[PDB]
Amino acid sequence: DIIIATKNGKVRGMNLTVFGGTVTAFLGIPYAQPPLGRLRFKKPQSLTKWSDIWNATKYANSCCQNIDQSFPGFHGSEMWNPNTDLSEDCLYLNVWIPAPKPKNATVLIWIYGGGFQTGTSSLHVYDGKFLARVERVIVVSMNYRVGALGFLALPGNPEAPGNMGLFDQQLALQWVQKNIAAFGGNPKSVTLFGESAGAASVSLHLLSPGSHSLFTRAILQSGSFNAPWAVTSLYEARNRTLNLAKLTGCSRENETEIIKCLRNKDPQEILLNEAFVVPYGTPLSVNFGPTVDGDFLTDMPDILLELGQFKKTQILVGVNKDEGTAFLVYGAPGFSKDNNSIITRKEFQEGLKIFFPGVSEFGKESILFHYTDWVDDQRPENYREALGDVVGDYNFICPALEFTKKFSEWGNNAFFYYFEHRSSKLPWPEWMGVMHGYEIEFVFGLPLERRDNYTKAEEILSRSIVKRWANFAKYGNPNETQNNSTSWPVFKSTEQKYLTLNTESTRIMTKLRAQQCRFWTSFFPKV
Amino acid sequence: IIIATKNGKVRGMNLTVFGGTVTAFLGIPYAQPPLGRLRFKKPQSLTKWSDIWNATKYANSCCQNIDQSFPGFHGSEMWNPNTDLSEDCLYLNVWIPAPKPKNATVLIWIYGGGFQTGTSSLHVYDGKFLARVERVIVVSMNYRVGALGFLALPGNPEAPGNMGLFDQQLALQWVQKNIAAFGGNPKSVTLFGESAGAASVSLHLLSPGSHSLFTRAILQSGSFNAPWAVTSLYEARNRTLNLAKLTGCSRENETEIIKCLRNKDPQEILLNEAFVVPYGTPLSVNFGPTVDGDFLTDMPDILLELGQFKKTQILVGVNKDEGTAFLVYGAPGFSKDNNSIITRKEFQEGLKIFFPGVSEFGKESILFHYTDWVDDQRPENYREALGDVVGDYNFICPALEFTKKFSEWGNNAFFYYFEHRSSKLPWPEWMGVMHGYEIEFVFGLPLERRDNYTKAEEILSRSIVKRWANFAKYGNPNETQNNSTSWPVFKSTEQKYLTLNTESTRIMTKLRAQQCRFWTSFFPKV
Ligand SMILES: *[C@@H]1O[C@H](CO[C@H]2O[C@@H](C)[C@@H](O)[C@@H](O)[C@@H]2O)[C@@H](O[C@@H]2O[C@H](CO)[C@@H](O)[C@H](O)[C@H]2NC(C)=O)[C@H](O)[C@H]1NC(C)=O
Ligand SMILES: *[C@@H]1O[C@H](CO[C@H]2O[C@@H](C)[C@@H](O)[C@@H](O)[C@@H]2O)[C@@H](O[C@@H]2O[C@H](CO)[C@@H](O)[C@H](O)[C@H]2NC(C)=O)[C@H](O)[C@H]1NC(C)=O
Ligand SMILES: *[C@@H]1O[C@H](CO)[C@@H](O[C@@H]2O[C@H](CO)[C@@H](O)[C@H](O)[C@H]2NC(C)=O)[C@H](O)[C@H]1NC(C)=O
Ligand SMILES: *[C@@H]1O[C@H](CO)[C@@H](O[C@@H]2O[C@H](CO)[C@@H](O)[C@H](O)[C@H]2NC(C)=O)[C@H](O)[C@H]1NC(C)=O
Ligand SMILES: *[C@@H]1O[C@H](CO)[C@@H](O[C@@H]2O[C@H](CO)[C@@H](O)[C@H](O)[C@H]2NC(C)=O)[C@H](O)[C@H]1NC(C)=O
Ligand SMILES: *[C@@H]1O[C@H](CO[C@H]2O[C@@H](C)[C@@H](O)[C@@H](O)[C@@H]2O)[C@@H](O)[C@H](O)[C@H]1NC(C)=O
Ligand SMILES: Cc1ccc2c(c1)sc(-c1ccc(N(C)C)cc1)[n+]2C
Ligand SMILES: Cc1ccc2c(c1)sc(-c1ccc(N(C)C)cc1)[n+]2C
Ligand SMILES: Cc1ccc2c(c1)sc(-c1ccc(N(C)C)cc1)[n+]2C
Ligand SMILES: Cc1ccc2c(c1)sc(-c1ccc(N(C)C)cc1)[n+]2C
Ligand SMILES: *[C@@H]1O[C@H](CO)[C@@H](O)[C@H](O)[C@H]1NC(C)=O
Ligand SMILES: *[C@@H]1O[C@H](CO)[C@@H](O)[C@H](O)[C@H]1NC(C)=O
Ligand SMILES: *[C@@H]1O[C@H](CO)[C@@H](O)[C@H](O)[C@H]1NC(C)=O
Ligand SMILES: *[C@@H]1O[C@H](CO)[C@@H](O)[C@H](O)[C@H]1NC(C)=O
Ligand SMILES: *[C@@H]1O[C@H](CO)[C@@H](O)[C@H](O)[C@H]1NC(C)=O
Ligand SMILES: *[C@@H]1O[C@H](CO)[C@@H](O)[C@H](O)[C@H]1NC(C)=O
Ligand SMILES: *[C@@H]1O[C@H](CO)[C@@H](O)[C@H](O)[C@H]1NC(C)=O
Ligand SMILES: [Cl-]
Ligand SMILES: [Cl-]
Repeated sequence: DIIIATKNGKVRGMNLTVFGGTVTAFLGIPYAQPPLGRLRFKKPQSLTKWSDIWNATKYANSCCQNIDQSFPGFHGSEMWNPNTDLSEDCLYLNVWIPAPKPKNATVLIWIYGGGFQTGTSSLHVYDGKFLARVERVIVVSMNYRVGALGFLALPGNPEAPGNMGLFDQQLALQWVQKNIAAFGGNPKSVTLFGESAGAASVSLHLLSPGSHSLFTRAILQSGSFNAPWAVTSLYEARNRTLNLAKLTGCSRENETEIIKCLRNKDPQEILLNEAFVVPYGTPLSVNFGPTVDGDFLTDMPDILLELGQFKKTQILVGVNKDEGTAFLVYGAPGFSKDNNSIITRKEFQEGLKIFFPGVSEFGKESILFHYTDWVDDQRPENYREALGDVVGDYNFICPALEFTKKFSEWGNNAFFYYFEHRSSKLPWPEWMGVMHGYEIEFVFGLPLERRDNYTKAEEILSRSIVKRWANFAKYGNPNETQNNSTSWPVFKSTEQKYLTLNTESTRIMTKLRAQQCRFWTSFFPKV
Repeated sequence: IIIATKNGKVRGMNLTVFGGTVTAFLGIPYAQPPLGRLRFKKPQSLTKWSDIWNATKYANSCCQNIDQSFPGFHGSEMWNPNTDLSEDCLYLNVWIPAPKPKNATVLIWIYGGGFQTGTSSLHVYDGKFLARVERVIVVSMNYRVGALGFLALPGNPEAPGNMGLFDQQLALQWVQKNIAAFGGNPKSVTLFGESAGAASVSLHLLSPGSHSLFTRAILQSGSFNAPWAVTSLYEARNRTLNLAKLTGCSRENETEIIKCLRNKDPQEILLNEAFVVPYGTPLSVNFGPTVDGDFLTDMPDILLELGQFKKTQILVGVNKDEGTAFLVYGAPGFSKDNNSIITRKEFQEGLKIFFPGVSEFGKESILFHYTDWVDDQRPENYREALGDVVGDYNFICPALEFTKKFSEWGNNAFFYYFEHRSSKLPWPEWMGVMHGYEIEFVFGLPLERRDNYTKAEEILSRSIVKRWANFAKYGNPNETQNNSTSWPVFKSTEQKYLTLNTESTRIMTKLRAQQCRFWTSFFPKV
């Protein structure tokens, strides 16, 4: 039998046979009291104890969401929808462990993305089963509340203070600090890593004083808090929740009364008016997300970073080649996953229309000018590949690079990567290229499974990425081997050296999209 | 040494040049003196004189203001007129090889000076060298500048505008009725000018009245599509009415405005030209070419795109640091005697001066486009950038943009990039290769070896002299010096140009492409 005593009681797991070895999994362990009606919107409250032996043999419920319905049956959009049944009773975590039991293993904890409006820890692509076998690490992933249930903000009010989903993540980190040693883990060798909103969440735990002693290092895949979508100001967050109050018919006059209504509305009706809280939305809009709550975040995050008020620690940051493409099929005119989606100049301007609603026409025009210096002026996809770069450069790449630059200026080693390989099984058309969120499959080592129809070169690349991610976790250095391996240098604001990741050849280069990033950091703000 | 023109006889003088001799005729009147009743009018054709005319010395320069910002300084004073100033100035010069040729091609020089100054008699325009070594006849005119040459009361024949341009055209008419008596070919005639002269040359390609009077054109650091070259009708009229108010001639109708101006002392007109436009810059042309419906039948950009111009091969070019010559005249932090390093804010102040009417975002847009340093450590960054901002916008990008459209219509276009700084140039080193300091090289001044030039400058000058002359004769500045670069032809896609310096002569593509795309595709929307 497979049992282990937690500070909250005993829990039993299951054996899995992987690559000829065995990995022990504990799926759906509760870490906080169910945030049911009274506690809804409150911070997660700590567990007491449970009866008998919890069987952690099945993924738990996903926290409440809307689902991607745009293309039914399509694996590309379906793979990101929650694969468990959805509920407010949803604060659970998973633990994968190498067998035989490790004495003092390093722990990796995954924080899923999804724009702070979706996500779950039970997707196939987040299966930690492999990482535990290949590199003998302990992998933990947790469900955190998302959407209005997770980040409704009336700061100063304990009934709905904002940043609850972040406080869900934080208490899960506290649980690992309290328990993972029983599992054979090292609570002082703990590395956070997430993608998109998960990477943004990871970046903010570096700022929050409460998380400064719950983890050792951080990995940020295609996300950082200084992205335009990550953090919303204090009073637009409140303007958002006052609007949701009316939309649901319970604008009352003193705040705790308005939460009293929202606690009695079924989770659905809250979920289907989350989208009307903003007057002018883009495909990349975060209606209810992180905010400056005065508890998790004591100031606007860009300031905290500029003043060095953060955890001093190694970080591994990176991005994909075509991060913007995934969002154009979700509103940009002329774009479809079933075309090759070659647009014309006016369709391009109508695209900026969508992604930059409140920007002046002089500002749109300057964005166009900076991305229209065609090296070859006869190729149609010029305007198609331009807007995908605009969306990706402004929302992911240039903030991630700018965050690393500012972070490295305070004396801690930073390593930047540029993921350039398109998966052989990518169900989207290839005009979308190396898409957002499609490096995760290689991070978790899915191409190591031989029965999955991945190429041999994709297994080699996945085997490499996995070794470097785990080596960064254990040692703070993303090496692969001492010999026969391209050395990954540190990112420092002068040379700005990054490492490319693909199947042809990994090599060192400098100043990633520096001519494009200069526009977004030094000219677009003044517009 | 006398020659019978169709208006009379003129006497010349023998010049001993490089051991040989060249015969010079300095100061032959090609038009009636534009005085009294004739001020502000198009040049009147001249009647014959029964005596013999003495063309033995340079004639008087046209009335103009004089650069006295740096008294004593050879660098600013070498452009001032070297003869007396007078409204009686419509004269030309002719240099001719000895032994006299009988159908040499002829090169006509149109001087620059912002349409405000200039004269044919300056040492850097001495045509005697060109006639000696390349055996070509060289002609230079004096055309009215300032308000006396370009004041425009549009539609009114008493002050129609572009009078100085008609001055040039009447000189061009003269060479065609008289250069055969000098040994010249009236049907193999090349116009070359610099700055306002090159601008003037480009507008002769558009004027139908001048289609009959030359063959090819060479345009040094100037074109009509340059921002300073042509002033709009509304601008020209406001400018004319402002000069009337300043000189006490604000009156009832236009013909009374003009009679009052005809009675003003010449200096009462030139000393008020500076106040005629409120937002003047260093490069400001107070009175210049306009669309008069006579010399220019409408707006030049139009006529160019529509294809109504003389179809012929041209030679266009610029110098590496065109804009540096103007930062000395008003840009804060600059000086002839400093090293002239400026702050970012001093740079932003300089932008305000050269771009007075542009919005704050527009200046901010210029600042960003020229702040992509290759090395940020260098303190010279902001001083070099504004010099390039002024150079690109005012000269380089217009010249390239002019050459592209012209070559499009199936004409042989040749573009050069002059990169050599004269070892004699009296301005400081930081100004680099300045506006106008390729002229002495084109006129072959380094060819006389007692003038303190480097012999590298002699080789450089003699080659420029040869290609300029061969472009005039043949329509391709080939230079027969064994192994030497084949000057190819400018074309819209590859856009190949020829470098000029003592070290070597290379061949390149798309000059200042990243910079010029800003000035042609984005800045007209700020
Ligand atoms: C979690 O575990 C068992 C389910 O079945 C497990 O039984 C273990 C003894 C072990 O062999 C494991 O491999 C196997 O999957 C539930 O056990 C209860 O108690 C006895 C123990 O053998 C079972 O026979 C009963 O069927 C079962 N239910 C009872 C007694 O009501 C255990 O309850 C389950 N936990 C929960 C919360 O359901
Ligand atoms: C057309 O001219 C007017 C007046 O021009 C005046 O400018 C002085 C510098 C001087 O030459 C004087 O003799 C002449 O009368 C211009 O109007 C001026 O515009 C500025 C704004 O740039 C105002 O601050 C002035 O008060 C105003 N003055 C007058 C008398 O109107 C005008 O700008 C100019 N250009 C146009 C109309 O396009
Ligand atoms: C697991 O490893 C950790 C460190 O990775 C051990 O804890 C500490 O080790 C470092 C020494 O480098 C120091 O901070 C302390 O000496 C240790 N902490 C203590 C003693 O509280 C930890 O001992 C290891 N655990 C096991 C079971 O091997
Ligand atoms: C990656 O590089 C680090 C650099 O030191 C290596 O770290 C050492 O790892 C051994 C375990 O093999 C430890 O006992 C040492 O204490 C570590 N040294 C330091 C300075 O941290 C690491 O081994 C390398 N990884 C691989 C796979 O070669
Ligand atoms: C121009 O304006 C003046 C303003 O007076 C007019 O000049 C008059 O001319 C007529 C006939 O030549 C005479 O009666 C007077 O000698 C002039 N006026 C005065 C006050 O002496 C002239 O007619 C105007 N021209 C026009 C309107 O075309
Ligand atoms: C790993 O090396 C492969 C070849 O083996 C190495 O052996 C060294 C001793 C030396 O002789 C070299 O010939 C080789 O580098 C090479 O073909 C692979 O590409 C390398 N693979 C990785 C992932 O680095
Ligand atoms: C209605 C609906 C359903 C699903 C859904 C959304 C909206 S929005 C979203 C999303 C994902 C990522 C991001 N960023 C990376 C900023 C923003 C939003 N999902 C997954
Ligand atoms: C209804 C709606 C509107 C927008 C929208 C979505 C759904 S979904 C989406 C998106 C969300 C997640 C992901 N990954 C995590 C790969 C990629 C794209 N956008 C931008
Ligand atoms: C007061 C004064 C005196 C002389 C003088 C000026 C002003 S301005 C000038 C001038 C020369 C060239 C140009 N461009 C070709 C742009 C514009 C102006 N000169 C020769
Ligand atoms: C008082 C004043 C103001 C402006 C100004 C001058 C004098 S002079 C000048 C200038 C004139 C001619 C030349 N060349 C012939 C090369 C170069 C620069 N600007 C632009
Ligand atoms: C699970 O772990 C290993 C798998 O090899 C084994 O020693 C142990 O007995 C297994 N327990 C089971 C299958 O109940
Ligand atoms: C792409 O598909 C959409 C929807 O079917 C359509 O509106 C658009 O015209 C298509 N693009 C092209 C180039 O056909
Ligand atoms: C022409 O020059 C001759 C040179 O001998 C001189 O005598 C004569 O005065 C000049 N012509 C006139 C009209 O003075
Ligand atoms: C002068 O030159 C032209 C060459 O283009 C020629 O037509 C003419 O016959 C030549 N000879 C003369 C005018 O005596
Ligand atoms: C350049 O000279 C000007 C005036 O002489 C002055 O304003 C400026 O400070 C000087 N800059 C130097 C000396 O660096
Ligand atoms: C050459 O140099 C000396 C002084 O340095 C000068 O006297 C001589 O006239 C110069 N040549 C000229 C000015 O043509
Ligand atoms: C230049 O071209 C003309 C005709 O195209 C020719 O007469 C001359 O010989 C050429 N230059 C040489 C051979 O250097
Ligand atoms: Cl290990
Ligand atoms: Cl320089």
